[PDB]
Amino acid sequence: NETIVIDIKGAVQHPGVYEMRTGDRVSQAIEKAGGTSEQADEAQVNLAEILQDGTVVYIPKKGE
Amino acid sequence: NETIVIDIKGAVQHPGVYEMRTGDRVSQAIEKAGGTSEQADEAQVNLAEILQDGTVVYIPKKGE
Repeated sequence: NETIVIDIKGAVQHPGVYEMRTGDRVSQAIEKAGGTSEQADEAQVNLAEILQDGTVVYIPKKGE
Repeated sequence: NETIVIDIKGAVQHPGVYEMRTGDRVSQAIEKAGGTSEQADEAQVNLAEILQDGTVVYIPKKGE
């Protein structure tokens, strides 16, 4: 199969575990998770990294 | 398939994640992102580097 699961913790509206398509990107996970939280610092996160399976996508908070 | 996705952080008008054609250039990403910000320093960035997939394109600010 060509589906994937991802753990989306950090500064997002609905952190949790989501199922993505095999070739998706971090920017898609954040959208899948409702969207970014108003305390997030996306500058140090690569939003076009290919999502690997059974991995974490942490969205840092400003000042971390 | 022959498309690509790119992270455009830095001094641009619309930073974010954009989809480029496989053989595009940094000068094209900047234009796709609305254009340079009025605080950008184009001297320290190579504007015809081949865009690689799932990578960041940081546009420094003057004085960085």
